[PDB]
Amino acid sequence: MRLKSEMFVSALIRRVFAAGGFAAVEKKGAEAAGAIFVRQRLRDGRENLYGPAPQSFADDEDIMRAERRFETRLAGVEGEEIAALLERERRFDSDLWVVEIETDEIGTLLTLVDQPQA
Repeated sequence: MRLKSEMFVSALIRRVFAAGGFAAVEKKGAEAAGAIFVRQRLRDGRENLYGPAPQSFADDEDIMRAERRFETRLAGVEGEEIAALLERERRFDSDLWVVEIETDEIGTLLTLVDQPQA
């Protein structure tokens, strides 16, 4: 669905609970035009990071006129690595959100340009 940043984070949480996993909005930024950085928590002991992909936004139309897909920032890393990048991204643009999702799988509950199609 083509929706806002605030509406995406809330909907993402319902996707992970539909897969049996968990989610919660940690950081809050801009509701409409904001960035979204989600950390997947593998019960294996590892964590991932996701962010807004390079969308083909025709003079920033596709930000709120098209479904901007996500990408994988980090994968098979730890929580220090996650917060270390969230540190870099907040510095330049604190309008990012952070959602902790605790799940095994990602593709069903968040689609990525980095990760392959189902």
